Amino acid sequence: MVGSLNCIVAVSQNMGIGKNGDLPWPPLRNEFRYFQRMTTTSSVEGKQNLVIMGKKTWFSIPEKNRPLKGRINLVLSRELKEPPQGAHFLSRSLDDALKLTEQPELANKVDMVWIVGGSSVYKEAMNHPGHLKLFVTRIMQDFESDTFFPEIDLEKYKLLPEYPGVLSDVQEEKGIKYKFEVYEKND
Ligand SMILES: NC(=O)c1ccc[n+]([C@@H]2O[C@H](COP(=O)([O-])OP(=O)(O)OC[C@H]3O[C@@H](n4cnc5c(N)ncnc54)[C@H](OP(=O)(O)O)[C@@H]3O)[C@@H](O)[C@H]2O)c1
Ligand SMILES: CCc1nc(N)nc(N)c1OCCCCOc1ccccc1CCc1nnn[nH]1
Ligand SMILES: [Cl-]
Ligand SMILES: [Cl-]
Ligand SMILES: [Cl-]
Repeated sequence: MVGSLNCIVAVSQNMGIGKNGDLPWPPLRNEFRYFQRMTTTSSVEGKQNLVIMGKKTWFSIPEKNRPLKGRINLVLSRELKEPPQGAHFLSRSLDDALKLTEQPELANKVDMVWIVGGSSVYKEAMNHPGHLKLFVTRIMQDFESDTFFPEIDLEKYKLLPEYPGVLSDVQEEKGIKYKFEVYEKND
């Protein structure tokens, strides 16, 4: 069937993830490469991963890069009547999106599911019962932000010391240090 359920996010020390429709920090090439590799790579031959994102996250991607290449793209919105141009799936909630992954059109095409933001998308996922992993890049600086990542409940999640294919040491680009973290729960 469909593979694992995952969130991926990059978060500043003040829990910020975005600012004026953009990232709060200047672009970090390798953080982007990690995001792309993690969400694109599929363990199952012939299948692609599904990325689920909110409407504002969709429109924050430059038009030339939509939809996200090599992945099935799904947008969450209650106001849009049809998937925006370049997208082919649109759901009213994360719960609806996950139910959509068991219909034939998605079931045998989708491996892993990756929630890629923004704030209210993460929130619905981290309430969702069941097996969930959070791939969290800790950007070790404050940045002025206007949208935030919900705090992790450490009574539900375990922080894994290492995760396969993920370096656990401090990264640094453009004067900005950060670390890749992986949390897991199984409600
Ligand atoms: N650092 C990171 O990892 C990261 C990741 C993603 C985005 N960002 C940045 O954060 C900002 C975009 O994120 P955002 O939080 O402001 O907006 P967003 O979550 O991407 O989009 C918000 C809209 O999407 C719909 N939506 C969101 N969650 C939903 C849910 N659970 N169920 C149904 N619909 C849902 C709603 O659309 P309707 O009003 O039409 O119903 C909502 O108004 C940008 O600045 C972006 O650059 C950062
Ligand atoms: C890399 C940031 C990030 N990192 C982690 N770990 N998780 C996330 N969910 C995450 O956000 C992804 C946001 C949706 C994909 O955004 C794309 C895709 C292609 C081109 C430009 C953008 C706009 C953001 C941007 N990235 N670099 N410059 N601009
Ligand atoms: Cl990408
Ligand atoms: Cl692949
Ligand atoms: Cl946290």
